[PDB]
Amino acid sequence: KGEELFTGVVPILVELDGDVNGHKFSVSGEGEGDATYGKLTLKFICTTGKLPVPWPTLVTTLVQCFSRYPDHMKQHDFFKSAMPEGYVQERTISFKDDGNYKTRAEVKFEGDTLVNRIELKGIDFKEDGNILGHKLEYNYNSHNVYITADKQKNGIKANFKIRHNIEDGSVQLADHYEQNTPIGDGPVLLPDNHYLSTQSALSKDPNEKRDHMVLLEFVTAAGI
Ligand SMILES: [Mg+2]
Repeated sequence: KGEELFTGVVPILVELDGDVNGHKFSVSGEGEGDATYGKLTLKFICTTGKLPVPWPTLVTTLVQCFSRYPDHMKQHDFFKSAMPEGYVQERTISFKDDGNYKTRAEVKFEGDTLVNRIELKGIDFKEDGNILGHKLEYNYNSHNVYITADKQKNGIKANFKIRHNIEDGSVQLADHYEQNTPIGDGPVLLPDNHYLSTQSALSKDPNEKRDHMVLLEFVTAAGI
């Protein structure tokens, strides 16, 4: 079914257009995914200059179809079942004591490449907060993404809390509320409650002078 499109390495393109408090920026990413291992390897570049928010705050927005679903849980993989026509992911990301991002992403194949096209709008950020003040460490904690079915919208929802490390030892919470809805009208898999366990490693390309992020991520379904 759509899962058949993910048995090997798949090239990935990510394109993001953003506006946070009137700071306009764009990000382009390239890399590949291998759902057999739940593995993503991507490099993202800010093509407009300096990124006006910290890179870690964009990780969740910057392809859950690459999650490794164990064989015994394959009937719960909504993301691949929506392919190749794709799905639309919408999120509200609420930064505790600060502003919010609202995002819309279309995830679909363009020929044999998996594309994630994103619009991000951020409002009500504090000039001197952890986000616009760039007070977040360049690292990333492991988290669970809790998925539930939304049968009346033929899709899924997700809820989860990201904890961003602040440079003083504290934590910036980012509450995520997510909806995913198929683009096509073929049948999709509507899962039982489960989660995705995600681990992410952020690094820099030593030969790259543009503002950028190298990401290695592993995503594995569990909870059934
Ligand atoms: Mg207002």
